[PDB]
Amino acid sequence: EQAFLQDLDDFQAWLSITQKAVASEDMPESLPEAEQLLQQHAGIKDEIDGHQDSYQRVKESGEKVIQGQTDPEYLLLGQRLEGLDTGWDALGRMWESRSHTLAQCLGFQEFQKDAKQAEAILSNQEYTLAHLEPPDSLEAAEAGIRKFEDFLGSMENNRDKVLSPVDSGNKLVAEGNLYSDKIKEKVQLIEDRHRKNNEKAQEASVLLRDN
Repeated sequence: EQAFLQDLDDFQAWLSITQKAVASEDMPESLPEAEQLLQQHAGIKDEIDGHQDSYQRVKESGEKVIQGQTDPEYLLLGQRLEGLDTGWDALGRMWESRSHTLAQCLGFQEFQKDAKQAEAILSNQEYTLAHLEPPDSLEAAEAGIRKFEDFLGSMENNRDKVLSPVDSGNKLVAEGNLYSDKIKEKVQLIEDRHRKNNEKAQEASVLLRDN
C-alpha cells in the first residue's frame, strides 16, 4: 500500500497547490502585468492537462483498492477519493473562471493604454484650437496658415489613434467586460472631444483664411 498512496498524496498536494494559485484574486494593474498573469495562467493549464491522465488512473484504481474493503483505513481512503474528484472538478471550473477574468483584464488594460494616448492627442489638439494668432506681418500670416495646415494634417494622422480606443472600448462593452462602467465613460469623453475638435478645427480653418 505504497505506490498508490504516494501518488494519491502527491496528486492531492499538487491539486491543493494549483487550486490556491488559481484561487488568486490578484488583478492586473498594468498591461505588462496583465500579460504576465495570462502567461502564468496558461502555464497552469498545461499542468492541469498534464495531470489529467494520472488523475484518471488514481481515480479508477482508488475504486478497486477500496472495493469490498471494510477496515476504517479503506473507508477513510474512500472519502478521500471523493474529495479528490471534487477538488479536481473544482479546479477545472476555477481555472476557466480565472482565465475568463484575466482575458477581460488584458482587454481593459490595452484599452486603457490606447485611451490615454487618444486623450493626450486630444488635449494637444484642444490646446492648438484654443487660440489663434493674428498675423503681425506677411511672414507671420504665411507661417500661421502653414503651421495650422500641418496641424490639420496631424489631426488626420492621429485620427486612427483617437478612434481606436472608441472601437476597442465599445467592443469590450459589447462583450460585457467587467470594467464597462469605466470604459463607457472614457469612450464617450473621447468621442465628444473628437467631435468638438473637428468642428472647432473646421471653423478655425475658415477664420485663418478669411482674416
